[PDB]
Amino acid sequence: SYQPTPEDRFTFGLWTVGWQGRDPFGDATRPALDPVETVQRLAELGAHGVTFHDDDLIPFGSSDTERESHIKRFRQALDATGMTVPMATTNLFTHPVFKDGGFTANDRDVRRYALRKTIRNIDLAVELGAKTYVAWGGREGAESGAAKDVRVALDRMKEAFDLLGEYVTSQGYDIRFAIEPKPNEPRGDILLPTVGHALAFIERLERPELYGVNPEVGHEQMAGLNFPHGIAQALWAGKLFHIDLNGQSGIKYDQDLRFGAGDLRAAFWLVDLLESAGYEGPRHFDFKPPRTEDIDGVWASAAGCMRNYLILKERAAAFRADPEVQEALRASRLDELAQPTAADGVQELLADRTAFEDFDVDAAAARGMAFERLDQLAMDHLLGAR
Amino acid sequence: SYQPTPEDRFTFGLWTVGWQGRDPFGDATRPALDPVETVQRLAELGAHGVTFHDDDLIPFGSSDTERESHIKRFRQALDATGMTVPMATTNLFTHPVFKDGGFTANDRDVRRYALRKTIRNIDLAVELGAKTYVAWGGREGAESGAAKDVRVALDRMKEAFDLLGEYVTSQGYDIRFAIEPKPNEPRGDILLPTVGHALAFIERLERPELYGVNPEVGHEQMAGLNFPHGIAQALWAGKLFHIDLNGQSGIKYDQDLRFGAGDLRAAFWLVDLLESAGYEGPRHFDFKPPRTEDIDGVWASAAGCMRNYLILKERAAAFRADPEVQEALRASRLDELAQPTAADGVQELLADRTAFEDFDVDAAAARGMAFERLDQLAMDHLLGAR
Amino acid sequence: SYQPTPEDRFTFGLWTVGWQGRDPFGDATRPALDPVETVQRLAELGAHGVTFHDDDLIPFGSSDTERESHIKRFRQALDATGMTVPMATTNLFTHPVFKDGGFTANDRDVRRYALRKTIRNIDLAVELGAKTYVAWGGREGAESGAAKDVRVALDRMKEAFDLLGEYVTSQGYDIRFAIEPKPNEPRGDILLPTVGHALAFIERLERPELYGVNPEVGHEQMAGLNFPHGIAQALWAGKLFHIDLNGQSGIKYDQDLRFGAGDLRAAFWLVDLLESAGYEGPRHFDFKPPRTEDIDGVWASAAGCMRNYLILKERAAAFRADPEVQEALRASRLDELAQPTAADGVQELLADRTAFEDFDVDAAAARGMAFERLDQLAMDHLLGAR
Amino acid sequence: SYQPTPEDRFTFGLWTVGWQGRDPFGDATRPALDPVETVQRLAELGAHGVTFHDDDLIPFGSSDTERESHIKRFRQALDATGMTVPMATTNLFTHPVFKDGGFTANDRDVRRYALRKTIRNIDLAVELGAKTYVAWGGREGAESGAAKDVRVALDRMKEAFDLLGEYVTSQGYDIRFAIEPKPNEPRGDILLPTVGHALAFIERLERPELYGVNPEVGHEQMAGLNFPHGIAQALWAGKLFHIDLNGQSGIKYDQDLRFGAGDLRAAFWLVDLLESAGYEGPRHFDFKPPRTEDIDGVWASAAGCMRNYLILKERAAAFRADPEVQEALRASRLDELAQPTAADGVQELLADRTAFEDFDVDAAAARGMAFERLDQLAMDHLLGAR
Ligand SMILES: OC[C@H]1O[C@H](O)[C@H](O)[C@@H](O)[C@@H]1O
Ligand SMILES: OC[C@H]1O[C@H](O)[C@H](O)[C@@H](O)[C@@H]1O
Ligand SMILES: OC[C@H]1O[C@H](O)[C@H](O)[C@@H](O)[C@@H]1O
Ligand SMILES: OC[C@H]1O[C@H](O)[C@H](O)[C@@H](O)[C@@H]1O
Ligand SMILES: [Mn+2]
Ligand SMILES: [Mn+2]
Ligand SMILES: [Mn+2]
Ligand SMILES: [Mn+2]
Ligand SMILES: [Mn+2]
Ligand SMILES: [Mn+2]
Ligand SMILES: [Mn+2]
Ligand SMILES: [Mn+2]
Ligand code: NA
Ligand code: NA
Ligand code: NA
Ligand code: NA
Ligand code: NA
Ligand code: NA
Ligand code: NA
Ligand code: NA
Repeated sequence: SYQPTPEDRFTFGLWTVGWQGRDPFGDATRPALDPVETVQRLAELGAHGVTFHDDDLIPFGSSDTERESHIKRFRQALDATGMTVPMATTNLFTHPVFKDGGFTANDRDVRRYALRKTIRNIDLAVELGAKTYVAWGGREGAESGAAKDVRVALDRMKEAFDLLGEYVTSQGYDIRFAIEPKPNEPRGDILLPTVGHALAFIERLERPELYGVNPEVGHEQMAGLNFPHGIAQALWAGKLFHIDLNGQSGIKYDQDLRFGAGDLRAAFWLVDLLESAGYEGPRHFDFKPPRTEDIDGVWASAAGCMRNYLILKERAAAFRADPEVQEALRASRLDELAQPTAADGVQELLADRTAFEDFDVDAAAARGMAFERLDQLAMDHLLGAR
Repeated sequence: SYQPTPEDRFTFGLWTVGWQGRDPFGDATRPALDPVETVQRLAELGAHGVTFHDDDLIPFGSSDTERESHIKRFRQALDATGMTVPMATTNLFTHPVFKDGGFTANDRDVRRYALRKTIRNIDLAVELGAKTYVAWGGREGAESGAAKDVRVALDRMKEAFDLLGEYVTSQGYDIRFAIEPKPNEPRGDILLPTVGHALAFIERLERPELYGVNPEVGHEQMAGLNFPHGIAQALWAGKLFHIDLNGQSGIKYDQDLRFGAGDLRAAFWLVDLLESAGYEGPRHFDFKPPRTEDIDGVWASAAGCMRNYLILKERAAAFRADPEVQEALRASRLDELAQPTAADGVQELLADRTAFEDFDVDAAAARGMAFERLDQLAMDHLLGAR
Repeated sequence: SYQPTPEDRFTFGLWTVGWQGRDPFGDATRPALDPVETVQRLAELGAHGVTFHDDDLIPFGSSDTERESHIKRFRQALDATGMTVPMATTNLFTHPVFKDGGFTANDRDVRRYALRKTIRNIDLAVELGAKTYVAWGGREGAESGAAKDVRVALDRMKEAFDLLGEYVTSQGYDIRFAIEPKPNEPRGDILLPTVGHALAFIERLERPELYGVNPEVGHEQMAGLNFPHGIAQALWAGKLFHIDLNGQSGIKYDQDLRFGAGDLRAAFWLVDLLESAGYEGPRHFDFKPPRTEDIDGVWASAAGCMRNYLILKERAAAFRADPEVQEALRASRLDELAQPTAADGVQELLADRTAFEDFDVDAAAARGMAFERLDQLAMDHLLGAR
Repeated sequence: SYQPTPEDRFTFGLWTVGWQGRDPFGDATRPALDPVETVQRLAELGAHGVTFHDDDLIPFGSSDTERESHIKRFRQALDATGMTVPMATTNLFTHPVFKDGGFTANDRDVRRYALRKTIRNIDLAVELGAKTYVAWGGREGAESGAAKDVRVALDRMKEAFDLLGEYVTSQGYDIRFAIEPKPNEPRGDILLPTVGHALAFIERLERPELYGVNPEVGHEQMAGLNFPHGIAQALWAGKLFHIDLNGQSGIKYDQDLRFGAGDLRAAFWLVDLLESAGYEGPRHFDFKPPRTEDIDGVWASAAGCMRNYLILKERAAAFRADPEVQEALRASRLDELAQPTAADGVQELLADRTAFEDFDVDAAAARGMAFERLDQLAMDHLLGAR
């Protein structure tokens, strides 16, 4: 039961299971993992593919010979296992040069370097099959108010993304960009801190159709937001190009717990939404096996991400298929929410005395929404106690 | 010193100083205020104008004769004092009929009522001179996951705002809408929870030019976000149609403290930004005098909102005018942030070896940003210890 | 399955199911409930008892004749159903007189009134059978820094609790006090904001044995704290005299969702802890049926509180009984945590070279904790997918 | 103006200005600092002393010869500058051996090692003059619910602290312990997460008089708590043995901004409280110069910590000395808060009809607290606009 296979589209970053366990107050607890080992182990667990930052695959500062070698061993592992690479990204955050940003660094020469580093890796991503290229502007932001003029920084961010869009267009590449929001950490405040801010920004790019979001469960939860709601807004906009699945225990540092951990009911509602919307993209885990774990715990935690998705998928499907739930949804007027409010138009609404002058507000007010009964059916289904 | 006059554009909602002090665990501590008294007292304190919900000005359920009477006394007070009404809004949250929303109520008849209630008050707002009409969807959202299908709710929200835009267009009215985000309270999660989400949503309306945001200091801070940053993004988008100024002590219930209270340095950076951007709109306070206060404390707290703005304006101006600060800004490369990254374009960037192959990442990395010295000049200016 | 009976010790405040739905932005959505109706309906659902504030049972300002009448009808309902009253409390928060506090009001005459109001209700509580008397100092605190000298306020709080302890001692009453922490709301910050602060304060009372805590799930979660951990510390101290069970969706206003809602895995770990510790007190729900609900939804939500406890109890028991979990606990050294570190004492520890000079830190470091496998067994048990 | 000198008691950890800038997503941005250089630079800035973890002063794993060398160079620098060492602590968090804790590690051999490591450094601390020995249990806690039995962990924590108290007592050392709370990070939840929880725990130690708290501004703010209030409770308990001063911008990762940054008004109220209470201990900064900074920015940020304390001290003194503020305090009944509520005792209170039967609740309720006027005087003083 609940055994993943490649059909389930589960993917993992090299940096997830490969995290050595260094944290702000601690040294590594595990050795570096060879990307080849990660591809093989994830394939054996039932994954569909892996993702990478440039610098996870090729050590920063590698010579061209070393680069080619690292790429060849990785491609051979992919080819041997049938593992795919649906997404890639750039590391614009680890090296000290990026201490004030990549695309929005105050130093212009750093901004140009950030773009060149990104473009090099776009070319590699395309060759390996990535259809989405993620940008996580983790260093874009500030600890203090005058350090960053945010309007001007947004000009530089737009310029950078427009330059990347011109590049991909000129090369004829079939790849799209996905902006991954995060509200803070490692900057005191990060630019484009939520799904909303990223969606809004995209609409001022030159070629908005080339850009979407890569929301992460834990990141929206670091702002105390409802992740399923934000995903719904991204889906409504047509912009859910990729997703990062994990867990987070509230408003704190970015934990990157395995999926299912943290806010379990939000994980349930997320899976319910992805499945009923027909999301077709990768089910990507951006998680960290806690540094308490040895390598065997790394693979257990990775397996748990997939298992939890599959359990939740089963429970959500059972919830929506239950005739008692379909009745409760009617009792709560979820069907009526889908009716247009005023397809008859403004003049007909204005002339309709049943909408105002003769509307019995007290009788309407007295009608309960029946949401608690509906939610307890949902609880029962999640818990297998339906 | 720091004496407000109407030239300063300070405005207040009737419901601010008029708050009787009822909270989730407490009865009223002050009597209801007559709108006429509020207009006169605010005028004497140096305010420029007032704002209202329909139901603050005219008691809900008033007959047409009573309505006209309430409106006439208010207009006479405005006319006598020279107080203006730059903004108005609808109460789509107090009456029990709105328990599941106005525009996104699951019951269709409630959605239609919400629109009619809004349209009636738009007509009044225009007559009184409001150029901005605020929508705060405080009841739009959910406590539980299946209660609200958010994609469908967003369809209903869009339909409602598009209907209002068709109405104002057909009447030829010179008024614009401003959506006021809030992340939660009184719903467990509110739709369009931040400035970003509201900006994003606007871009999918039929007539996006008619809609902007009315961000509130405390509301973005209820998500732990940086209010000056969010205002910067709204300004960058051309969408800061109005603002609500107040204070908030962290991630908790909506406090609506007087402006300056709560996060004082964020208040400083906000004023710095509004003044350097040339924001021309009302400086509107959406605050609650704490229920500890009697009527004399109400007016003290209102006066304090204005005084704090004026003090912060002076300090921010002194900061930006100080030659030592202008040097520190250069030292921190704020000037260089404004240079285009690659106006030379993609081919020139790709051919520029100084951007990649020959870029000395370590020398760049070693250069300090000097942000702490800059921020301590800012601190010194705020504290008057420059 | 999961049918509550009085043996399960479930109790509810009159103010829970009796909440009329007034919130900071909304009028009542339900009529007032007669306490007699609440006793009868809860008894039919399988509850064991009810709790009350003075002013829930007897309207504030009732004459002595009216008081006696309200008490008699309630006692007759209790007597008819076999419902108990294990806890009572005072309302020191609704009336405007308490706007700056009860026991720590700056006005001395208010502090004295608060004590008299409390003592009157202690006498009633004892007659009705309450063994715990809760104090929730919801108005004790401040919105601003100089309004409340906290050291002096703590002196007044101690004086009040010591006076109450002298009263109960002199009357020979068998009742204990339980302080209910909350971090904020309705005050900007509330004194004794967490379980820890309340436990600490108790140790400086004259008769500390008479005082414990009444922690509430949602209140500790309003500080982002781990409720099971705080309960563990209260149990460790011998101070878990009562508990309030509910749900909360993060760091925000006090939601008082039904138990099980909000942080579901924290609800699981809480039940696991209460059951393995042998907590014998009431399983009391301090919740609000959302104001979306009519009366039928009130009773559904109340029933859901009890059902969720019972489901979680079953899952937690199954988890701890599973041989695979008992093995995983050993693999993770939970057994070894219970061994004394150094029962051999300080001189033997200092002379033990295996504790320092000859301790192989790297071999110890390399041993994984196996916590992820353990936690995934816990997840599987919660979800019924063991 | 605002020039620190040793008389001001300012101290800094070696790890503060010595932070190399590694964060969870970034490599070091600055070179390691020699402790000798730190002592000399801080002395030149006007500091009084420095603090250390064992492993900041002596590299982990140093041979006895290397240890003695590191200690000698440091003592020579101290001796040359007149810099003191008022506090020391153990690093029980960086090495991978401590991945599940020191004193509460599930592995018993790790717990014993943690104690030996601590005892070795106590002996050094005493020699160097430390009068306070801090314990920060940053690894004590869990990411998952079954990983740590908190009651049993508290038994192990108590055992460890009792063993340390027996050791210091047997050696005759004049040193006290201070527990530094933090709610989370690097563990998902940390044991003893707040000042309150630590104060409570101390009262169950064998020799409670030997233990107090070392609260940190940012740590209490990571739980959204009021730091001045928590300090007031620690002072009220007689347990403020040391303090860590810094800044924090809300509920997020531990930022360790320079003091004054983050919540500026809380910094003001903190200084007001420390000065009026007569706190005599070190004014210790536990801060991180942001990794954006080079070495010159390190010393600017360190200097800014001290400058901000001194500015705030001046403003707080001016506030309390202002006759207008002393009148406002009376208007707000801060004087009356200091009067005993019922020194006349319980029988006299019960017989006093002015406390209940004849108390005019409405007249009392109608009296405003005048807190807003008081707080605006405080604002004016902070801003130098009095
Ligand atoms: O962009 C891919 C990844 O970059 C970094 O690893 C971020 O920490 C992570 O959240 C993001 O998903
Ligand atoms: O929309 C105007 C106002 O409506 C309500 O009063 C909200 O509480 C407030 O935040 C909003 O600004
Ligand atoms: O003290 C009993 C109750 O008083 C109030 O109703 C509080 O809101 C609640 O949290 C508390 O449990
Ligand atoms: O215990 C002294 C220090 O140990 C670590 O450096 C912690 O991060 C810090 O908060 C604490 O004060
Ligand atoms: Mn993350
Ligand atoms: Mn991610
Ligand atoms: Mn507000
Ligand atoms: Mn507002
Ligand atoms: Mn509550
Ligand atoms: Mn409660
Ligand atoms: Mn810290
Ligand atoms: Mn610290
Ligand atoms: Na590689
Ligand atoms: Na573009
Ligand atoms: Na009126
Ligand atoms: Na439109
Ligand atoms: Na009654
Ligand atoms: Na006592
Ligand atoms: Na050294
Ligand atoms: Na002891």
